[PDB]
Amino acid sequence: APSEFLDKLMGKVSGYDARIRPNFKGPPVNVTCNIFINSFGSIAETTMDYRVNIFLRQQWNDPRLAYSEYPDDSLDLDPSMLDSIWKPDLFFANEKGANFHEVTTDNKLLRISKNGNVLYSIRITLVLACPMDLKNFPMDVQTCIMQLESFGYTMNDLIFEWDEKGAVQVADGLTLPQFILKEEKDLRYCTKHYNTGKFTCIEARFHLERQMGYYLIQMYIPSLLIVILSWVSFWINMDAAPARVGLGITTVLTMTTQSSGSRASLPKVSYVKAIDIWMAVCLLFVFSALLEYAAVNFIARKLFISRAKRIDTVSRVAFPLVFLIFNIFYWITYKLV
Amino acid sequence: APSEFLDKLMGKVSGYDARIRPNFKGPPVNVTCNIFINSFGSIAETTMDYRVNIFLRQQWNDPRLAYSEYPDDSLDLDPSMLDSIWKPDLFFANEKGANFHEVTTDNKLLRISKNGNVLYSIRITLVLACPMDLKNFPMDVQTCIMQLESFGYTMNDLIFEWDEKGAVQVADGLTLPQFILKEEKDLRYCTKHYNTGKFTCIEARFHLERQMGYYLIQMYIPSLLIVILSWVSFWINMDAAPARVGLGITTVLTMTTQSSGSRASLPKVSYVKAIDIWMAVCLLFVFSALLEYAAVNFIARKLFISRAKRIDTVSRVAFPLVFLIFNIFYWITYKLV
Amino acid sequence: APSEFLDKLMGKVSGYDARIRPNFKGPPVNVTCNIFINSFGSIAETTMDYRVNIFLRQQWNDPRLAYSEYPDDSLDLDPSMLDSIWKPDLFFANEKGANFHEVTTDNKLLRISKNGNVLYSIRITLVLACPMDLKNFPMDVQTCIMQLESFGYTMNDLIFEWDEKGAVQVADGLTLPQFILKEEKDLRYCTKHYNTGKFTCIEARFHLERQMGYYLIQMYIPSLLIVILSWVSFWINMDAAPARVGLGITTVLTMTTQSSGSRASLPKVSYVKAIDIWMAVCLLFVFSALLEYAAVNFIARKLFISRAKRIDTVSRVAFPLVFLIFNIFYWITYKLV
Amino acid sequence: APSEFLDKLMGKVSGYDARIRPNFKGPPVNVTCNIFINSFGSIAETTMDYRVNIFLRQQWNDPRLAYSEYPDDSLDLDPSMLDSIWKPDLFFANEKGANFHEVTTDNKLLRISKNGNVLYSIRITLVLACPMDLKNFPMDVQTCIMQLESFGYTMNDLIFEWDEKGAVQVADGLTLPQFILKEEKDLRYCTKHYNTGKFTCIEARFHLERQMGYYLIQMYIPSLLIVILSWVSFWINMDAAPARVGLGITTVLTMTTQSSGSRASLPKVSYVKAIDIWMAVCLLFVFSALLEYAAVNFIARKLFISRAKRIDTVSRVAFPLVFLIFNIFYWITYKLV
Amino acid sequence: APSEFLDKLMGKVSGYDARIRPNFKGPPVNVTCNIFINSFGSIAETTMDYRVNIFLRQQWNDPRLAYSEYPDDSLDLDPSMLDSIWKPDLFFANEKGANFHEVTTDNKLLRISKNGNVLYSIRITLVLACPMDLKNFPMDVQTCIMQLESFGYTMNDLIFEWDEKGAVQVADGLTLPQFILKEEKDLRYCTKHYNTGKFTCIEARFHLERQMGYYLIQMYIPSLLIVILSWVSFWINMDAAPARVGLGITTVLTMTTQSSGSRASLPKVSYVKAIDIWMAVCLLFVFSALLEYAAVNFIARKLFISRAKRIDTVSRVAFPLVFLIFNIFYWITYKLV
Ligand SMILES: O=C1C[C@@H]2OCC=C3CN4CC[C@]56c7ccccc7N1[C@H]5[C@H]2[C@H]3C[C@H]46
Ligand SMILES: O=C1C[C@@H]2OCC=C3CN4CC[C@]56c7ccccc7N1[C@H]5[C@H]2[C@H]3C[C@H]46
Ligand SMILES: O=C1C[C@@H]2OCC=C3CN4CC[C@]56c7ccccc7N1[C@H]5[C@H]2[C@H]3C[C@H]46
Ligand SMILES: O=C1C[C@@H]2OCC=C3CN4CC[C@]56c7ccccc7N1[C@H]5[C@H]2[C@H]3C[C@H]46
Ligand SMILES: O=C1C[C@@H]2OCC=C3CN4CC[C@]56c7ccccc7N1[C@H]5[C@H]2[C@H]3C[C@H]46
Repeated sequence: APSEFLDKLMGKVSGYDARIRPNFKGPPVNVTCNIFINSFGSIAETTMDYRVNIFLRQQWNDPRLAYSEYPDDSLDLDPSMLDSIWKPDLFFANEKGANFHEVTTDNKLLRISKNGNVLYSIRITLVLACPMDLKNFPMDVQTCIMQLESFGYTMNDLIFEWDEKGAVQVADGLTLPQFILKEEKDLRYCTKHYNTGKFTCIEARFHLERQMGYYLIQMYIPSLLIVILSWVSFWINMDAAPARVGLGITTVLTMTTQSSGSRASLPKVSYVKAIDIWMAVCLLFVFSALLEYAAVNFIARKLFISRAKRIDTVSRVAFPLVFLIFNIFYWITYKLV
Repeated sequence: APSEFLDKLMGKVSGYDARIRPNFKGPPVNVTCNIFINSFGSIAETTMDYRVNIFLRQQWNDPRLAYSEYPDDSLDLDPSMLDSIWKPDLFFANEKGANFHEVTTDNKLLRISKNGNVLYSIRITLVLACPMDLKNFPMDVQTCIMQLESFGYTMNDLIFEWDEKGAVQVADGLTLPQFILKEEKDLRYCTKHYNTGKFTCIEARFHLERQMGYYLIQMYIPSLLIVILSWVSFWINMDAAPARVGLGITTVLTMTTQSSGSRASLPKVSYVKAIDIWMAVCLLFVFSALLEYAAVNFIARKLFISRAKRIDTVSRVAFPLVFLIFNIFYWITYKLV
Repeated sequence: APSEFLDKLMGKVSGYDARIRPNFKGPPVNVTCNIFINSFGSIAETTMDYRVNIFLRQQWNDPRLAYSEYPDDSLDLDPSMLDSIWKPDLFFANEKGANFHEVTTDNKLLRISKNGNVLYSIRITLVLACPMDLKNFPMDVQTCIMQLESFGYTMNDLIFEWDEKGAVQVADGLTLPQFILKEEKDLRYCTKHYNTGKFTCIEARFHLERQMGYYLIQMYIPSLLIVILSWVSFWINMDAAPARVGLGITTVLTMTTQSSGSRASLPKVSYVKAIDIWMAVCLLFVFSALLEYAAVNFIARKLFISRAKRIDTVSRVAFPLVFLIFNIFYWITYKLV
Repeated sequence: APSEFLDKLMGKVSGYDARIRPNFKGPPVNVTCNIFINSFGSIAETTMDYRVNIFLRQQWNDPRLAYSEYPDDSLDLDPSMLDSIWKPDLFFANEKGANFHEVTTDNKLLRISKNGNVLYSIRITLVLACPMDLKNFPMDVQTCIMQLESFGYTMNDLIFEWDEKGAVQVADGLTLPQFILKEEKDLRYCTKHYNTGKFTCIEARFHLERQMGYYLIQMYIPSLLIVILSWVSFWINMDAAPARVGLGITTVLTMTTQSSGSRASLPKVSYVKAIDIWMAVCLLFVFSALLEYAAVNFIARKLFISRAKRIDTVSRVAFPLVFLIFNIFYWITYKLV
Repeated sequence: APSEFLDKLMGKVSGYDARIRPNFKGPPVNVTCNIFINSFGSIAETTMDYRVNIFLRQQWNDPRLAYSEYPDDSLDLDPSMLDSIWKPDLFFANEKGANFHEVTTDNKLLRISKNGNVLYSIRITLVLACPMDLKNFPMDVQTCIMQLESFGYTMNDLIFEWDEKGAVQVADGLTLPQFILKEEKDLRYCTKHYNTGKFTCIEARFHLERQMGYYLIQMYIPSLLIVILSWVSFWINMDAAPARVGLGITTVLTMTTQSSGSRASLPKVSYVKAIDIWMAVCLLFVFSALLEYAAVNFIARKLFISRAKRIDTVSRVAFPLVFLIFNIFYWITYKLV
């Protein structure tokens, strides 16, 4: 019974057009649409994108196609009969690629309300492209934009607008592997201005903060500690080279293999990033040990001895102070601010 | 003969609706469904998901469409004629993507029993998304949820419920590469509460225990052993630096390259994980050797000698005791408890 | 001419059923099927599977559909008209996923013989899942099962059986990258017993022997050689530490970086595997050098000297003998036996 | 109303041919086409290609099919009715593979203007193959060609030509991970000459400059610094070997592990590339230290001492001067020029 | 006009069979086919295959379907009407998988000449499987076979044969990343002999020479140089161990980390390959240094001194001579010959 009464409305009986939008040659069609996101994942420095599947929930009413006569409330049509009725034409502007889910039954759901309101929900997996600045890598804060624009309909034809309450809803417990998702989700309108006209889009923004913990423990601390070891090598006797020169050289080598391993494990990028800066500077002080101490060892070979001891006290004071001033600038620079 | 008698029931002859569920404007439809899983694989820290193909076995009876007249028992229809009859609309809630198998013949099998019972079995490969906490990596225990929910039908429309005997059945000898599958499989109901209503889902839970063996042998033991070597470096003569300072520096370098290699082979994660904690702490004691011994070497340059020997005995007692207390806390912390 | 005479047989003219098998309500249908495999590849520890494309050759005769009237011998129908005639419903039980080849023309070939014999050959690429035990990795022998089962037809309905001569035929010169394929191919029947009944399957088994050569040369020999170097470090003077202690420490460090590199290049597995055992044990003796020699160095600081020399001779005898007994157990354990 | 009036024009009513182009047996059809590119990504040394999705905007007018009678301006037909009208047949010549986006609604948009002008815009993701010469890797400048050619229509049949204003338009803020996109985009005609005839193509060229920063900091500076350390090892006493020979040997080892790590992180290529040249040469000087110093150490064992000191001064002058001349040649060679 | 006149020929009007080949019950059909290859890429040791897209150009004439009446020369039919006419059934024998390009318009082009000649060109991307012997890796020469065979038609039914002039044509400037393509392309017939009969195939062969440059510079030279360093360690004083034993031990360690890094970067193979042989042998001499020098150091502890000096001169002469004889055998062995 509801099938045939549906066939009268959406079929060649009477009349209707899948081609023609509601209110043709009239006021512009509103689509109030809200999304419920199932998952984030695979956020890669490489392809410069993340992958997400959402439940896209669109609502719009056409004056046409509303019975008000028939006993049942709302209505439901089969995913195959989905073509018969006009749907708002929507793409995401920034995805590389997307797909429906056909698993088991088809995931396209549609309901036509008594009053003529239409609820159209589809489940879509899609890969969106987000621009990423790793300029500060460990202290990094990434912003993720998901923007939904109409395709081939100007402001005059239709408008996209968010739901008042719970427009974009994150399914809880996503626990993304490399990032934490900031609870605050900032959504706002966007407008496309082209030669052909003005087109709607709605832009959603998710703030993803990179958690630096693993990098703090695996990368920073060992290197810093090695630097302390070189500082202790500055304390070494004003006579013996091979254990002292040794301390410095060992310091250099350990620093180098550390930087090598970290350079293997980090994301591949050709622009200078924060962690790389830090590794490099640490390596620089590690060298500076053997620089000042080779200066001491060469000047050693009365006045020269006093200059060597003054260079020794000067080293002892300067290394921790310089590295402290440097830390003070660095951390405050990249973290917040 | 069974084809045409099938065409009477499922065809436009008499009447039937693929659109309309059984018992429309009536009592809610039960689907008793049980799954037989063929394989687990590719459980990745990266995409935060695993891949599995199952035989999904659904059973429900419609009062309509039951002959009882025809000589043959049950019936079978071709996978192409599958559309004619109503099927319960089901997705998995947590998969990123899924597909049917069309290989050789189509894998959708359907039988319509004499009494009007319907057995619908399909073979589906699908990638399900499981949240993973590697917070304790080596001692890790992962939980895997597979949840089957109806799409577009409220509690009033239909109910999903497990089989009484052997609801979820693991095909034996899966032997997952990185994990062991706990024989206990815990399944239970779940209920979706949304603005539109209450929807059914059935939730299956597989416990996967990570086996820590390879990490115990390749990562822990060498590092620990190196620590013992530094302990032996504490025994070294109270005079000679370069072999002793040498022992310490070598200890540091070996520790660092070990941590580097392990940092390459482990799964990539930006939050601090157990194995990383352990590596780091070991590296810390490795340093502490050269710290205490540089304290000794500097204080060495009557009372100072006694303080050096007391620092030597204190080192000999403290290092094994501190590392023992630490192990005692650590292992009990992450393993079970 | 053969097209229309084909249309009489397989068409609505006269009668036939794609739905209904041959000999319905009668004796069970034999399908004699043999496969010719084109390629093996991508055998991964990771996904626990290999990829193979085969020519699947099925033969069965239906009493129906046999002309015997028409002049031409056999017959051929277009891949699109393939649906008209009944085909035996077959899946592979263990694949994750599979596909036809549509490249250029369609690869489904079918011939209907004069006597009523049917030859149906299709080209299929598919990814089969094989359980792998790397418990012994270098000396490893893998077994690969390809099993073909009927889908939705009990023993009463049909039977699968191999060809008498050349049932499974390997296309020569496959030269798999990491494995060698044992010429002996062992195929045998298998029977599925389920609540619904008994179903046929034919199981093919390929023995793949892993060739250990690259691991013998790149991993074992250097490590073993390093162990010999430590043995030579046992010969070192009973006086001087830094070159001797040095020899030992260097031995340890080289061993560690070797184990690290090998730990990067090997397949990722969380259960203890043979090569890992071996690496670890070697590292253990490498340590044992510095253990016994630190015992000597500490006991050195009349009777103590004699105990040191006795520990020296004891070391010289024990290390090669212990490592020899160990090799004797190990190699015989994992290789064959 | 516009649907049926569209059906008169593009339908069997009156006449039209999807098969037959405009102006058949007449003047050649112009297609003015401009592209707006959404994203670049995944530019891999490996597959020798990049991935891009564009909005392809084609414009051509057919004398046929232009109403001029009907009140509405332009027109729009559904993506399914797209086949009815003739479209210019276009491939990209260099892609490995490509696809449409079907997500939500179909992304093919078409408008038929009153005058008979046709605007056809489609959204296409496609993977284009660009030849890459890494002969100079760090200082590298890559050129990316996107070429659009007609398929099966000679110069006599149709012509492709760019838009006058804003033919190829980059969507701002692409921020490709490993490269920077030069704002200058050079597009020009190309002509295919084959045995069958002459075919049109339009060729677009994007200049991508590789930014060498990360390689300057992570690879060059540490190595160079190590070289300086060996220079300082030339200053070492004319007597003592083990700290000096030590300095050299340590220099060699650090250099080697640096080259190893960099050899892991760089793109895999079997032809000699710039960064590799540089690493190798640095390693060569690092050796040259121990070469000249072993010459000194051997000649040391009156005149021989003077030759050793002269070799010492000669080393001190030559190493920085040779390495400076080398840098002067190298950097100017690969960067610009 | 040409559309309908095409419909007479290829349509049910008059008669024609897509099923039935030209000259049925007659002389065998020739297809002269030549390919123009667009790209090579992704040649992987792993999957044992390469990926290529070609323009496949087939030509054959059917006596049927030739008008000779109609004014226009040749003809063109739409890719959708491609089914109406018979096409030669062709697969590539060795591909794992393949696909058409549907991007923008369909890439299948067909022309039916006045005389009844048929030109059928299609653009196909496909992944072909080539057997690879890395037995000699750096000096490697790979051969790539592309073989095109008819599917389901015996020698009696049809024949495949190359074009006389320019049968296989490489699009210039392919510049494959790891290989160079030898300009000489050797194509020849191949014949399939099976139980069912004899089938045609045409086999094309591309010679790909691996360029060893990057391996010569990054792998060989550093190792060899290290060996020279050990040779220089043979010159070291007949008294002092720790710098000399040191030189040897350092030599060993650097060699080991070099072999480790190279073992990470090379393609993964379980059979012994040339570069591995070389690395191993070099490591062997590196050891042999400490072997002979430990022999000297132990025999040192009148006649014994003379034996030590004779072992010293013997070492100095033997190492370069043995390594030279070895190089002489090795390089000539793997390169050419
Ligand atoms: O003519 C154009 C080209 C232009 O390309 C950049 C991206 C676009 C996305 N939407 C949908 C198609 C478009 C549009 C709508 C109606 C007529 C012509 C037309 N377009 C594209 C246009 C923009 C904006 C708009
Ligand atoms: O209006 C909605 C949106 C909402 O999105 C979050 C996830 C959902 C999954 N199932 C199937 C679709 C839905 C539903 C059923 C019937 C009418 C409307 C409707 N939906 C979604 C809804 C939930 C729950 C339910
Ligand atoms: O009811 C079932 C479920 C069960 O699932 C595990 C795997 C199976 C594979 N084949 C094809 C489908 C099945 C079968 C045939 C006819 C009626 C019911 C039915 N099945 C599955 C069954 C097994 C065995 C058999
Ligand atoms: O006969 C051919 C083969 C040749 O192959 C190399 C690449 C080609 C791409 N376009 C489209 C097909 C082609 C063409 C057009 C009309 C008749 C025959 C024909 N072709 C190919 C040709 C070229 C150029 C042109
Ligand atoms: O009966 C067979 C099996 C056999 O399998 C190995 C590979 C083959 C490829 N081509 C196309 C199909 C085949 C063929 C043609 C006509 C009748 C039967 C038939 N086949 C396969 C055959 C070979 C050779 C040939």
